[PDB]
Amino acid sequence: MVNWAAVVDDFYQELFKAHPEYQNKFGFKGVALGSLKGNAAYKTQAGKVVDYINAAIGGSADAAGLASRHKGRNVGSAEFHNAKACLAKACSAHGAPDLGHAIDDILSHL
Ligand code: HEM
Repeated sequence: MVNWAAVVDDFYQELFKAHPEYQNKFGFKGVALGSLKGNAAYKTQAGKVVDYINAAIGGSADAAGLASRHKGRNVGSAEFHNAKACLAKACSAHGAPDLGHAIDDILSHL
């Protein structure tokens, strides 16, 4: 199977390197990037993201519901366009299929 856990780890490295302030919205605010993998909040959140990717591939993802929850954290289409780029870099680093269509599905509700 594609190692989505590793893809997501590289995704958050790319995301928070480019936009460190986005990290302040999570339970691992303030934690050094090189130690995220040892942080309990981060392990939980990454696992949710992996689950969402597997749901999107599997055909069960609720993009509208995810979008609504992100608006509920004052996260919008600008942030998602940045994430789309970071995720494309992470997928490429692992030879994983690009997830741009899944992110577009979320964007269509933002
Ligand atoms: C590839 C783009 C992204 C995907 C696939 C994604 C996915 C997810 C998922 C699956 C959850 C958990 C939702 C739930 O439990 O129902 C979540 C929560 C969250 N996301 Fe994202 N996300 C993305 C981008 C972003 C960006 C750019 C931000 C900017 C800060 C962000 C901020 C948050 C926050 C603050 C939470 C709540 C975390 C908490 O409960 O402590 N997300 N996201």
